[PDB]
Amino acid sequence: NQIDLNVTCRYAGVFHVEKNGRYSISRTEAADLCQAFNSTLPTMDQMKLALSKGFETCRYGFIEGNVVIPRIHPNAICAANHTGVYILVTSNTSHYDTYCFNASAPPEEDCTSVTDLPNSFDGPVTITIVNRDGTRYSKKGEYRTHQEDI
Ligand SMILES: COC(=O)CCN1CCc2cccc(N)c2C1
Repeated sequence: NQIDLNVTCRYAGVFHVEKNGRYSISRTEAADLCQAFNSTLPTMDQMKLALSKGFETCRYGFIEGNVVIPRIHPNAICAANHTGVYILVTSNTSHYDTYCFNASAPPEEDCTSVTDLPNSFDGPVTITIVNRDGTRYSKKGEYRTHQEDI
């Protein structure tokens, strides 16, 4: 009963989270996951500011209202070579990564590790935060509030 959460640097408070390193988060689970980080789904405006500070990924993830990929550099295999906040238009499927927004983070790039999941609740799951530099933090808990997600 274990979940890995792979997290990025924060850019103007915005970061990316993947669950178990594969697209596997629903819209409801995404909201709950950000809540566990004392964060919210980003607005489009928040994501655009993050992009302007250096944020890009090669992964679809939820924001408020849409599923997006922030892109700075054109890459043929990431968002069909687009730059900017690329919006997913057409998909059959419902499970992606998520973005989250923490208002208390620094205003620009923060590439320090994440060392806490401050708002997880009591539960039986071993939840491990995995940073890109390999640094890990684990705790026993839960964050999913919808049964359909469990
Ligand atoms: C930003 O989305 C990605 O970089 C997907 C690739 N995964 C690769 C695996 C991994 C492991 C720990 C932390 C992070 N951020 C990642 C990112």
